Amino acid sequence: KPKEEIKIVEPNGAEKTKLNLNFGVGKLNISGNEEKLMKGKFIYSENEWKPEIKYEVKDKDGELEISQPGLKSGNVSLNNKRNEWNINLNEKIPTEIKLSLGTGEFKADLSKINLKELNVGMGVGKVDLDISGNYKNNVKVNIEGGVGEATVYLPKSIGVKIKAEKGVGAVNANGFIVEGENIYKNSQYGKSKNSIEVNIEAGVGAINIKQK
Ligand SMILES: [Ca+2]
Repeated sequence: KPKEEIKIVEPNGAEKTKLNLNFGVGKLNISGNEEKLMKGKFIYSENEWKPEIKYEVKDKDGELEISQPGLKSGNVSLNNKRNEWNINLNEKIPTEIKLSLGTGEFKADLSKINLKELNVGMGVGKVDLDISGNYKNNVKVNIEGGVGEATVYLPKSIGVKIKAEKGVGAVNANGFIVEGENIYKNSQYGKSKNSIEVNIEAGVGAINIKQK
């Protein structure tokens, strides 16, 4: 039986959330649908993977950090082990998210979050992100992957521009306007007051961009 834990964070004066996640291996799932700042359920089969949470409010910014203890490691055998983080985030508070993911699968619905910035690094694995919200300010998204696939869902209603670069692999961007070298946009870009600027880099793997 793996360990299971719930963690709940109240804002305690924060007016912005800065979420910083360091995740070595496994499955990370993020959504909205939380009343407090964040609620998470963490499942881990190895005691060494026990997540470490730090939260402080500095000058109205709630700095929330969640880290899987590094295994500096030689080998880890993954069969029959489990490491899963399932996180629910507040939908109203202005939010920046930074993720460093070693290996595994990252899935996030951020369409209901008051998102300002997202930075994702992934070593080996998959990223699937719904950032198709009607955001009420400009949004900056940076995604960088080593080996694996990244899929991003973007809104039709606000302007989007994506710079998508791969080493070896394909950019699948049907229904987007193609601009010169590695730039993709929707029809709203340049027209809506608000926009999402997206940079996506993949070493080896596919980049799939879709409107939703
Ligand atoms: Ca870099």
